[PDB]
Amino acid sequence: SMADEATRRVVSEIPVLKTNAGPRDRELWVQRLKEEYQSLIRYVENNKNADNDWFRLESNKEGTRWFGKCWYIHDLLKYEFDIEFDIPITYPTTAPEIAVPELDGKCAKMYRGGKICLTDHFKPLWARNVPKFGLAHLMALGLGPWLAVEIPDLIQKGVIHHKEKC
Repeated sequence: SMADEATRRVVSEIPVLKTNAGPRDRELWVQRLKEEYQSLIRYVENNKNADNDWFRLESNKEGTRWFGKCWYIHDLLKYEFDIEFDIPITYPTTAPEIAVPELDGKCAKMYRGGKICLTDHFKPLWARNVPKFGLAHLMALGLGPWLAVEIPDLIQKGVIHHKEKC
């Protein structure tokens, strides 16, 4: 399987998650969040060592609302986009929907409101791996490759401009 090897190559040094818990699940949700944070922070460390430190995320106290920034490099210029998502009640079987609100109405591969539209292969890939994938994997396998198509396209179309700073 090309798909299986491509997935492994992208995710193999990201800690796997274990607990089947969503936002309503009390002590099991607290445990799932420990898994989510341990997976995220290892992913960030790996990204720094790879000269690809491309996002920051924080959550509310309950871990049910996430927000932060991603960076994308094109022709050596660095573009920053605010990102956000809610954790669905049926997480982690259901994947969260990442939003890039500043691009609402600017990208065809996006829903009304700024939720990114991934290809059809992402949902069954998430489904086949439940509950091993978490937010680190959603970033690596969902947002990362989405940016790598859509941000070059929107820069070429003159939809995205780089602000002259510093």
